[PDB]
Amino acid sequence: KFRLIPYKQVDKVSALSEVPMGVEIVEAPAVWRASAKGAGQIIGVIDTGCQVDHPDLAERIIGGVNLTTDYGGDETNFSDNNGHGTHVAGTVAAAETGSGVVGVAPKADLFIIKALSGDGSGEMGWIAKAIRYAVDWRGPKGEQMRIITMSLGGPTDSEELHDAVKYAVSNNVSVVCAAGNEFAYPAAYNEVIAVGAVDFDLRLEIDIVAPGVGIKSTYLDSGYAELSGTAMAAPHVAGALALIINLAEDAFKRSLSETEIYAQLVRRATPIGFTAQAEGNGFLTLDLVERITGQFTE
Amino acid sequence: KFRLIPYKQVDKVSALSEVPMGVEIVEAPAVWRASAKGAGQIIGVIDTGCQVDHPDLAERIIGGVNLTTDYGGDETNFSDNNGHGTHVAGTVAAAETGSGVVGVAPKADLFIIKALSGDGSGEMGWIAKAIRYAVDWRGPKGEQMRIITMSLGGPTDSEELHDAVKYAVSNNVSVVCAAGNEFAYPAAYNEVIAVGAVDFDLRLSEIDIVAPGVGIKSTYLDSGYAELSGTAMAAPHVAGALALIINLAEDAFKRSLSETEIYAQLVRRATPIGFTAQAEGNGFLTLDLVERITGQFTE
Ligand code: NA
Repeated sequence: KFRLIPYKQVDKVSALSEVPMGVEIVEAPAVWRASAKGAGQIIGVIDTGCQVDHPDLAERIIGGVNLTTDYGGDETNFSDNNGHGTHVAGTVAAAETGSGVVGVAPKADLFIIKALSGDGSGEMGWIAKAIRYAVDWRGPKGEQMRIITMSLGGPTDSEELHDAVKYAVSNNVSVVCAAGNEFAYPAAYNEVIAVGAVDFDLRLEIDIVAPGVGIKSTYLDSGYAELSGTAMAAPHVAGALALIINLAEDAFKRSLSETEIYAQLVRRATPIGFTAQAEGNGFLTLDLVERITGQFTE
Repeated sequence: KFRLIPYKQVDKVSALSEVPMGVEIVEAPAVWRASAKGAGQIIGVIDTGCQVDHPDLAERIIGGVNLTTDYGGDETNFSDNNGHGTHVAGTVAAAETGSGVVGVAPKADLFIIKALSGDGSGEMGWIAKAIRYAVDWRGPKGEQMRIITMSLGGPTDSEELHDAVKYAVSNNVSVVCAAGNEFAYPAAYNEVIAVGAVDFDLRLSEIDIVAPGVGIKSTYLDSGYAELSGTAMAAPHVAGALALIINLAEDAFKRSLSETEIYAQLVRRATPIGFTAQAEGNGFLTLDLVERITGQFTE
């Protein structure tokens, strides 16, 4: 079956007051004015649920679903039973309460999808439904999700998963996945944005790399944990794309295809100097575009 | 009709011997080693023909087709009765013969598609076919085009032409296209790569990228050269660059790359100049930008 990619649980803390370095190393501040801290965008978080009422999240969350047999499965109850969904949702979109933590898109909303049970597992139908479900949800304003993220890997290349992948990518949904540690799909899907990881010193088939070592975020019981692993990189990109859609679309005065946004993600990627099989397009440096604008060698 | 995006003739010559500033201002040569100068990539030129026996091009051409009524039309006579097509061919892949002129990818091969007549006009039909021929054409060794370049337009939104554009892209073929100076289609199709123009001063006079379009010299009728200015002269620099991009990037990635990822591989080698997103899309083609940004983190 399909699982949560494995990771070290470096620390559980009760109360933090910082911008997790992951966030600011990727240069999310620099770009928050232009992207409205991501306001307007809805990241669909496909994981283990969430602490709906967690103090950093609750106001960034607009609904969700539960495709897992857990608790019921009562469709209307996706409140986390693991702490991943939480940690992840927090990296993508923790708000500026003047407290705790704040993620890459402290303004993008979240739609919580729980296709993963408390042990971490999921059946593949649950995850293919997770993605399809991402695509089709429209809120009260008919508002829509354009970004989807998972930190899961399956060995079983099924058609059904792929039909959904292409279905999501076919309608302007960016689908973001952490690149496995066996743990291959959906990440080995060429249409998916596959994220691998580096630490803060920028040491380590993928598209980009983002931070994954010693990253703090939300955890269960209004808690906080610090996680090291390959699954922690992806959520930084999901967040990032939220700020990329706002800032791109504003610039081109026009809506953009996800192929055009994939473009836009990868140009906010600086290479580190490992070859491209090792680092894809590079490290996510959000502000790259401004730094290089006026620049030519004579 | 669909037609050549109008443009200026400046000079005709018989003798030139230079690397055109377009070629190196775009930084082809600084990425030739890594790219093998496009070796093994084929660009299909959908235009007015080409002069297959031209000294700078002969060795770059592999085949072509004529889908026009000119010359019979004997499908096997994709020669050029305008001059524009020979010019385009030139900027894409003119060869290094140590004289005359040299293109952006001097080791890419060129498959020539006449879909335009002497006066630069062709029929809405001829281009939709041109695009499917370029997609479906395989070689003696089953080799193919990953690149299509046209620098024509037409006022009509037909599903036939939009289907062909869709068909290329979904089969990993990059549609490169001069955007407009009435000439709205293909360039206005979201899935195409629209190329505006800037001059050598990186000035200008719905786009993805921009390249040089002012006073660009290239091959031209009768084994000669000519200097042309206009939006349509930008495009071939992009078409020839993607040859180099596919090569270097697939080789640094160790993996085949789809057109989508090839498109991104192109945008990320565009330097904004300071103009608006609408005036310059992602910016001017600077092929070497990645190596230049490679180590560069802030603090
Ligand atoms: Na907060």
